[PDB]
Amino acid sequence: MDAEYDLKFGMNAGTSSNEYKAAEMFAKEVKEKSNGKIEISLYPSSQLGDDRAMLKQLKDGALDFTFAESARFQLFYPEAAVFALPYVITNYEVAQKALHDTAFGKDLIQKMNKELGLTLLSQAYNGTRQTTSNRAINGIADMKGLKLRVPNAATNLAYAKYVGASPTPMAFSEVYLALQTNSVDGQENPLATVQAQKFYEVQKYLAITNHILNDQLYLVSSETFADLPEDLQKVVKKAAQKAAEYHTKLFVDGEKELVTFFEKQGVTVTHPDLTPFKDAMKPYYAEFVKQTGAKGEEVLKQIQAIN
Ligand SMILES: CC(=O)N[C@H]1[C@H]([C@H](O)[C@H](O)CO)O[C@](O)(C(=O)O)C[C@@H]1O
Repeated sequence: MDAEYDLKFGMNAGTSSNEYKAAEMFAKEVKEKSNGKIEISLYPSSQLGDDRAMLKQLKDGALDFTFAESARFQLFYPEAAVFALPYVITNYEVAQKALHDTAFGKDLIQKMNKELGLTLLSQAYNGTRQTTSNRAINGIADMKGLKLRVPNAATNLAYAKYVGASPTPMAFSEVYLALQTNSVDGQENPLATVQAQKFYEVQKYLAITNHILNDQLYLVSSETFADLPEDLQKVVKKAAQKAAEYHTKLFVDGEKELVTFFEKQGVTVTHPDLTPFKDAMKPYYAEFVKQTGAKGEEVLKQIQAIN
């Protein structure tokens, strides 16, 4: 009657987040549908490290499940930065097809398993990133000199650089206190994350910059997964796909309602003209291609071929 597999799921997201809620549904489904044989415990709030660290732990066996964006694999395969080049992926359906229907995406999935020890269970939408700050962003000119926190990720650094801001990389866990103490001026994250982390308590302004679309991959250690029998492998996979659908809904539904939530909290929302933002990224696309060469040019081609 005790569990036969005691598995662990680590995440940066906190206990108020859509990601945690969907992870909870995943653990419930797996426990139910395995008839008790699998129990998944959750380790949120970066208590095990950030997402780079948890990825390594899945490879080493010490952690069984985690989340990652397609774009995070730019750390290992630099052309994979295409997923997060600002304004390139314009909606979630493209993000699905970029990963699953392109030669490059399909090859990335195989390398994740053979080289990184990761098996992909499902993909979700994790929102489109927006920009909060302690002063109004009425146009790109207001970004100049803004001390903008970004995650430890080259594409986020590059958004900040190319719009004129002063980037400050730092881990997710440290942002609330950095905004509270105004050691940084702003940050950038999907709207649902601004809510979950209560960044609206320490940011008076929100700008709809739509600059980077985030997905979320449900990952399992390939070692852990291969040790499960085939019928429990199917359980885990079906549970991951159900959870991912719920995960996407949480974020889609929130993007219809969260701007007015923040206005009720007294945040001032702006909708700057995005053509100068998009223009400001054209040099960055040029530099991506210079750095990644033939490979980067081909992934950009495969992604443009998606309607
Ligand atoms: C799966 C995951 O860990 N996502 C985290 C991402 C990625 O680390 C980053 O976008 C680079 O891929 O950054 C955050 O948005 C952030 O620190 O602001 C928190 C979010 O939980």
